[PDB]
Amino acid sequence: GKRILLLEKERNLAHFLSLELQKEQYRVDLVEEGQKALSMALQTDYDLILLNVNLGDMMAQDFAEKLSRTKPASVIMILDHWEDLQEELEVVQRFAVSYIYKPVLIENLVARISAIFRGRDFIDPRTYRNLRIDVEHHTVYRGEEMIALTRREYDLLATLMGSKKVLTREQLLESVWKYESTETNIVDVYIRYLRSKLDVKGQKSYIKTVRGVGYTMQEG
Repeated sequence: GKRILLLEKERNLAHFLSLELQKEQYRVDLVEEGQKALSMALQTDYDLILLNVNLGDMMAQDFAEKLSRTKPASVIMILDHWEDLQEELEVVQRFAVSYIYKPVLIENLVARISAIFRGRDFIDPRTYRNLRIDVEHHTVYRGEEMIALTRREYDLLATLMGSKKVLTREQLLESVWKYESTETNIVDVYIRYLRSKLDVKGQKSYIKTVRGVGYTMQEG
C-alpha cells in the first residue's frame, strides 16, 4: 500500500532495505541520484522519502527545499552515521520528520516507519488571524503568501488550532508524535520552528507560552 522513495549511498544497505521494506508490503522505489529522486517526488506522492544527509549530487536540505515549493508537508526521514547527522542536526530537524542512526537495525526502522505512518493518517478550523489552512492539501497561507510548513510544523499547528484549551507539552507530544512512544523538549524545538514560519516582526506571535501550563494559539 504505502509508497517509499529510497536513496541510500551504501549499495548493499540500499538493496537490503529495499527488500526488507517490501516484506512489510510497502512499495519501494530505489533511486541513486538526488536529481532523479526529486523528479519522482514531484510527480508521485510518496508516503515516506528515506535519504542520507548528502544525496551525492545535492544535500538533503536542498532536495527538501525544492520539493517544498509544491509539496511543503512532504514526509522525509534521514538515515545516516551519527557524525554526519550531528554535523547537520539543526538543519535536519527543520526539514525531516525523523532521523535514525547507522548502523540501522531493521526491526527498529520498520517499527519507526509504522508509527510515523499511523501518526500522519490519524491527523489526516480553516482560519486564524491572517492564516488560511487547506486541510486537504496540507498547506497554509498567511495572506496571499504560502507558508511552507513542514509536516511536523503543520501537525503542530493543526493540534494547537483544533483545541480550545491550552495544551501541555505532553499532550502536544502525544498528538504530533503519536505512536512513537517521552521527551517533551522536542515540543519546544518545533514551537520555535513554527513561530519562525508564522510570526511577523512587530505583531504578537501566533503562539503564546502559557505560564505553568503549555502552549496555545495567540490573537493579534
